[PDB]
Amino acid sequence: PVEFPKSLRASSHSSEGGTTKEEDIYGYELLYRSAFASYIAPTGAWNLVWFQAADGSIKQARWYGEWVISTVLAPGKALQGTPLTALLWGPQDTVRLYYLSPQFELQEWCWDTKNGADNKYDGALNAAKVKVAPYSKLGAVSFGGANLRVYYQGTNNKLEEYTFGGGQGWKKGATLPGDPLPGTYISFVNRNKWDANPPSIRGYFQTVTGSLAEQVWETGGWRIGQFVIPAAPFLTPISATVSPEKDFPKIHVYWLSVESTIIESVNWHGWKAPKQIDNISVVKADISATSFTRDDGTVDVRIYGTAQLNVLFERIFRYGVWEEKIHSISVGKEIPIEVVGVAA
Amino acid sequence: PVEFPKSLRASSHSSEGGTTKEEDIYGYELLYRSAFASYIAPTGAWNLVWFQAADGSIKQARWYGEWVISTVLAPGKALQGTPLTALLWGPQDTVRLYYLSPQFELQEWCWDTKNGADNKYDGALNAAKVKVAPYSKLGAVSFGGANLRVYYQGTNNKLEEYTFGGGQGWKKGATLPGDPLPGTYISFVNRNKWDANPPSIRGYFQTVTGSLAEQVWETGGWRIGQFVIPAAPFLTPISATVSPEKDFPKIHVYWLSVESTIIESVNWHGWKAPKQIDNISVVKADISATSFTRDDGTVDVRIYGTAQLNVLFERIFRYGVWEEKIHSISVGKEIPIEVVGVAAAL
Ligand SMILES: OC[C@H]1O[C@@H](O)[C@@H](O)[C@@H](O)[C@@H]1O
Ligand SMILES: OC[C@H]1O[C@@H](O)[C@@H](O)[C@@H](O)[C@@H]1O
Ligand SMILES: OC[C@H]1O[C@@H](O)[C@@H](O)[C@@H](O)[C@@H]1O
Ligand SMILES: OC[C@H]1O[C@H](O)[C@@H](O)[C@@H](O)[C@@H]1O
Repeated sequence: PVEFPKSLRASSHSSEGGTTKEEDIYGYELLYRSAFASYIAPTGAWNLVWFQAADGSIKQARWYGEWVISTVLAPGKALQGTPLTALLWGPQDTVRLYYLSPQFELQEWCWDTKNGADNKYDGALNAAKVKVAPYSKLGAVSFGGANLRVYYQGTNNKLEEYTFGGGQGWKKGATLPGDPLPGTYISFVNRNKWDANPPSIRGYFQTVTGSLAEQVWETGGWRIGQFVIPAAPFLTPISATVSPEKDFPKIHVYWLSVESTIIESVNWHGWKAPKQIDNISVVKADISATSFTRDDGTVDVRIYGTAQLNVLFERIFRYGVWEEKIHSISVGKEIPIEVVGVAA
Repeated sequence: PVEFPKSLRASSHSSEGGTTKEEDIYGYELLYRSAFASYIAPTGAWNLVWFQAADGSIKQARWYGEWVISTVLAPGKALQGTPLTALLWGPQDTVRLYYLSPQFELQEWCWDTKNGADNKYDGALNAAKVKVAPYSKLGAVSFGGANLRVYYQGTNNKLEEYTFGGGQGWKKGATLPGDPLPGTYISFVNRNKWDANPPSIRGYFQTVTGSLAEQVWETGGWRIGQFVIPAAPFLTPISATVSPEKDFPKIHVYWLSVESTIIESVNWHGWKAPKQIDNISVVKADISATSFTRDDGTVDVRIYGTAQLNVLFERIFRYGVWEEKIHSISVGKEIPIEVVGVAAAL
């Protein structure tokens, strides 16, 4: 078998006190510790998840009644270990996926379905040849329709913005405040609706001290916000999502605990205390959260990431509860392996 | 600060029972979880370590009284996250480093220094265009001088061999026995001297069951050996090294425990029970062991790898003891970060 810390739970079928003996899955055609991006339709009708296969291609898992896997970027196009982040607007007929080339330049993939078209193509951002820190992660928001903002870590470790819209093409945007940890995970959200202008932007990142911090764009420029987590694991995955609840933006910020369990902080008329959503240890690797507002007014959340041993999980918050059923989305060949909990 | 499990020690200066509050170093120009290859000279005089920088270049740390860092392969030559493995013979003037291209093909870097030469150049393996499983690790041995063997994981997850020597050029070699875990770490050693022929080859890997297993080559062919570890962490780093102690090959096999401490098992007139070499948790990432035999017949070991938070460590076994001082080798810009031991999620 493989050994796992006895005090930690490897799956939803682990013993209550930790792992004793169980079977878990290794999906070996998923890049180990793959990046993830995601977007659920604002109606909840379908879901998009993007990930990196073992061969370095970028693939898509689309849920529409069932999950269907496809390839969106051929092998050779993306850095092995690229970050990923996605945009969806129109309300839901225009998709952009951002990633890094093997030369650490911002790249863009475009998928347009307006009027029943199906165009998939390289975006104009590639022309700017924006070289980023090689360990940079990526975030992005959209507003007013096709006004786009891409966030990354520049070569001096500051967070940086690139902008698109208003007929200007891609241009360098703001340099953001704060002192970001080199290689920090980053996640940016727009608290206002996709077609509204101005946006209300928040970004989440880890600082050089290990704390988690918040970027705010609200009225007159970028500032550091009130969200402060004094201590978090080194290079902890971070992903945030926002959707309105009772006509007010509900931000969910997720990161990993020292046990690699998922911690959630909610902003909705103030920040609520961080809370562990479940006690199952995921692989310490990128996660991706998305959300929508049901027609009954409640906010659903989905989180994607890597579960033991190497599988794409889906965690579901629906009707006010995290479902005990944690799904797994197969992306290729798999082997089952026995796992035993071992003490120090 | 950053949070670290309170029950684990992050460094030599951690409290006796785990981490309380301390400062540790983030070397952010070392690729996080870099691969490592290494070779100490058979005389013990100097050391070579290879690693991947954050920008994807392959760099070299050379010790000869002091550590000196140089760049051997520019960005673009190697896959981001490439495995690495090295050969040294001549007895000690001919170096090879194996890595993967960004298209998952075997590549070879050569460094020849015989007769005072100083030549770095691409090897002929590149032209063979050998596609491997994208998560393949790499091992290699040399014998009879320049008879070379490169070990990798093929697309069907079997371990595979490529051969060089006898004027034949690079050719496909054996398919090895056993059922390897996809992406397993691998480490191959030659128990016989660099100029001897035949070799006595051992390889260490993780199987589909999670156990650790051993490849054996002797005259007659390949077989699965008697070294068996029934359970190990999933995708545990593995590195082995061999050198003669009192004229008999002493194999040291290293892997990580669930606490990410280094476990050692020695073969020398039989296998000895696995034993933790120290209780400091390294980053769960590639390690690299090397060894040499002193004039008195005793065997020194060096282990390289990633220590918290992201630093290149050197652990030293010298004159029969692991030295308490665990060294760090700076490879670029660094920031110190406070680390606090935490017992629960919140
Ligand atoms: O129509 C294609 C264009 O769409 C815009 O929204 C941006 O994504 C451009 O970079 C892209 O070239
Ligand atoms: O002389 C150069 C040659 O050296 C041999 O040992 C091998 O490494 C070859 O691949 C290389 O081309
Ligand atoms: O002769 C075969 C045996 O040789 C010894 O050196 C060890 O490596 C054993 O594990 C192996 O099975
Ligand atoms: O207006 C800025 C303010 O907006 C929201 O309330 C949250 O994102 C806060 O953390 C932030 O300080």
